[PDB]
Amino acid sequence: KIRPECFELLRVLGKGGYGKVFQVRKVTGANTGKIFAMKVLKKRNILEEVKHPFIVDLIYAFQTGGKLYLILEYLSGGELFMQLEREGIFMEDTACFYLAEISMALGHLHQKGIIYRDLKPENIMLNHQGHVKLTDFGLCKESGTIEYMAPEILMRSGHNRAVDWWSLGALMYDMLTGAPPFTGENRKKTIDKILKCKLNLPPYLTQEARDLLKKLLKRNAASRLGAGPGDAGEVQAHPFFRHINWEELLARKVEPPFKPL
Ligand SMILES: [Cl-]
Ligand SMILES: [Cl-]
Ligand SMILES: [Cl-]
Ligand SMILES: [Cl-]
Ligand SMILES: [Cl-]
Ligand SMILES: [Cl-]
Repeated sequence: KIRPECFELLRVLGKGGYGKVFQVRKVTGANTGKIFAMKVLKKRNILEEVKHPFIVDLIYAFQTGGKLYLILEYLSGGELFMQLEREGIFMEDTACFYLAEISMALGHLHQKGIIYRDLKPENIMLNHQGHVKLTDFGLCKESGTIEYMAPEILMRSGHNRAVDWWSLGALMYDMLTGAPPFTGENRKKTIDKILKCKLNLPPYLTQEARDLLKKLLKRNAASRLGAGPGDAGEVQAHPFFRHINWEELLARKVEPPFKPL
């Protein structure tokens, strides 16, 4: 059997949304001495039904009143954000590799009916190898006559795949310029900027990067890249990604730009 007693807490990886995440060592079983991450709820199926190179594995799940425990694989690579702010801006190729891997993860989830919604650099994690792992699934949606119906209503706006694709653009923008596309003195001001969405592209970007951002970072979800029935396929086919060999990338046979230590 498996119980909270089975695990020893080395440290706290993060306080979360109504959830804490620990670094633990297994003190019991055949995997004793093995290192894991424990996520706890005060009061799952999603994670179990996905086994991807670019998505965090789930090893054990168990319930005790009033708490739910999730036992995930530990990622030494930690946040990609650390790498970001370490330098200031990723080179285009370095950005492309991370973005390419995320696209594959997003594509898988979408097939699985899952939308990330949030793609902050904080969200993205790396494994020992230094490859992308996508982690948090708490704030994640779970996807008569129409003539006078609003466009937004028709496309299930706000709760469709397109939202993720936007987030990817913002992430791409952040990686390339060191800053997010729309930023404000305050939240309300920042929100308004995002809504206005008058995109400004720095001169130093390549045609490929600029074109992709314009396509990803566009307010109308329907016209957004990856918005389509193709999904990640549309984005992957973009000239930005021309160099990537997807089979190789999927295999994690492509050397990561940064290998932790
Ligand atoms: Cl792995
Ligand atoms: Cl380069
Ligand atoms: Cl399936
Ligand atoms: Cl959809
Ligand atoms: Cl242009
Ligand atoms: Cl518009």
